[PDB]
Amino acid sequence: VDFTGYWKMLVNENFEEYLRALDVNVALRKIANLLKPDKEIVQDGDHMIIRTLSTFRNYIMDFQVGKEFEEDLTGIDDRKCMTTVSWDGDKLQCVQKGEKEGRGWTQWIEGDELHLEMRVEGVVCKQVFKKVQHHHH
Ligand SMILES: COCC1CCN(Cc2nc(C(c3ccccc3)c3ccccc3)no2)CC1
Repeated sequence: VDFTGYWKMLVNENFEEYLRALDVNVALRKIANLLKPDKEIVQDGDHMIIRTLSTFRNYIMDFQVGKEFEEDLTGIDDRKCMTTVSWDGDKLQCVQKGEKEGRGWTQWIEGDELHLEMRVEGVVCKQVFKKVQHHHH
């Protein structure tokens, strides 16, 4: 599997409850739920860069698959986690060890769709991105 490309959000399902479960305050939940970030991904051997890009902010994950790293979620839910991203067959599985139980995500591809399930405390948010070709800085 190769996740490299540029991807545009098509749906974002149950995002509000996900953020509610991270204890994000009601006003930021409103701001956050309006954002439709693109995903720019470069898979370079086991080195993955995943840029979640929006006007409100860019969130950059830059990691080595299988190697735990310290993830600074300040500005999201104001936490830090020790995160590990691992291959689970054709799926990318992330566990974010920290204050919240069961926090992570799973990413996979179906045709020209990038699929992203985000999880915390038994709450699930599902996003789907379509692969696009128009790139502007
Ligand atoms: C492979 O992608 C992994 C994903 C898993 C989820 N995190 C955290 C997350 N931030 C957000 C949004 C967000 C949530 C809360 C506060 C501010 C922003 C967001 C939107 C646009 C750019 C950056 C962030 N929504 O979710 C981002 C990377």
